[PDB]
Amino acid sequence: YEHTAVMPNKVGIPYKALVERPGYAPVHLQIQLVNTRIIPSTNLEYITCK
Amino acid sequence: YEHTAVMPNKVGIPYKALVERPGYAPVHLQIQLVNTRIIPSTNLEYITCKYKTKVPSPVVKCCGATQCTSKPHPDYQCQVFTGVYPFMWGGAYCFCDTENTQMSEAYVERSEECSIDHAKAYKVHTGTVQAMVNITYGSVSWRSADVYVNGETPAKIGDAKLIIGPLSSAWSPFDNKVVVYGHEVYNYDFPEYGTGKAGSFGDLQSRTSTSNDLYANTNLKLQRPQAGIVHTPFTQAPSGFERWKRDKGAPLNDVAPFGCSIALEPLRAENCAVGSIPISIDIPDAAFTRISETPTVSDLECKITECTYASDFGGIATVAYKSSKAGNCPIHSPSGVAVIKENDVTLAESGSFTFHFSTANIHPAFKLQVCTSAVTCKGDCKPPKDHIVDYPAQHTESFT
Repeated sequence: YEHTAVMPNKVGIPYKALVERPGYAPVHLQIQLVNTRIIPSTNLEYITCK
Repeated sequence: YEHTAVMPNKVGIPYKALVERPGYAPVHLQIQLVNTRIIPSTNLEYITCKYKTKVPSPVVKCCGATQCTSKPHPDYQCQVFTGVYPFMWGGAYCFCDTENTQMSEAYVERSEECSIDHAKAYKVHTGTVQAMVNITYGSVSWRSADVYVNGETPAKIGDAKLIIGPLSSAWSPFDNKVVVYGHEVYNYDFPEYGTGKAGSFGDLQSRTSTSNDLYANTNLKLQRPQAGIVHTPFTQAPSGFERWKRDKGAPLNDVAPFGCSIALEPLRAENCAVGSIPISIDIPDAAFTRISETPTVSDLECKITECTYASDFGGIATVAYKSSKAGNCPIHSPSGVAVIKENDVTLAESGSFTFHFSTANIHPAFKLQVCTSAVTCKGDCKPPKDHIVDYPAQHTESFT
């Protein structure tokens, strides 16, 4: 029942998929990607200022 | 109504057949062959074990020879020796220098471990297989009785008389020749009593533990003690019981075919799931319900709702029960396609009650006999995802 699901990247809205496990009662999802904060890999190269 | 039934040999799962006696209400079975312990015919041929060169203390004649004799001890190796000067606590003690004679003698004897830690050979014949068959029968709901396989033995334990086998699957997982060790059983071509080459298995070969006589081909060869000192060089192969514990073969409860387990107990080979057993029962007629007392269920309808194409009882199906009276109704699929968890279903006046089952064909077109009312529960099933746990309830694979 490991519910794979392709899923649109969009933040503020749930994605209420449905678990179709053969044998027991299905269960809904409610997957709301409340945030997509990224944090790339970076390097402080130099501060500048006046 | 003596319900003959061919029946697959497989241990841990009921076989809920249905008694179709013409005239009275049918009754379900629940035949679970909880065990298939075998206990072939055998013979204790010889215990073996590792020797112990329990040396008798050598003679030392100081000036002249001491001829040895071949005493009847097992593998009584004895060899006279001269040319010693035996240092014993005061330097030497025998005042001669070549006439100093030393007679070494050593025989083989069962270890103390031979009584307890010992391999054990057997000539193994076929014997007669057994089972603690539970039937939670009908409305009887219980009997857990030990039975046989030979096809005329009843066992009137409970109320039902039941005749089993003979099974068609005569594979004794034991070979003809077997060695046995504590619990690990080896279907080994042990050489024989009386012959075993030294170092090889059965260098010591005692009939039993008590048996003072034995066969000890250990290649025990005494050598002369060194440089005029008292001791007994015994040059000998460490036992073929020493090896056979760390250069052995694997156990039959780890290499057998067709699904068996083993015990150093009556020498059974439990739970050997193979083939079928022609089983036949004589039910007590008192346990029957007459036909005019169970509800007639016809004008019904059956349909799957979520069929699981699987082993565990994942298949389900509502049934639009259309009864006449209200009560119980034993159920079964006379086709072996579908195996059902429920033997019996309770009924109000023409309600509906789902049951559980399991199948192997994508389109399960199996009849369902709801207490003398047949119905096709046609439909379609879904494969599962999660297959790593013990053995199935389906056991009905065929062309699909």
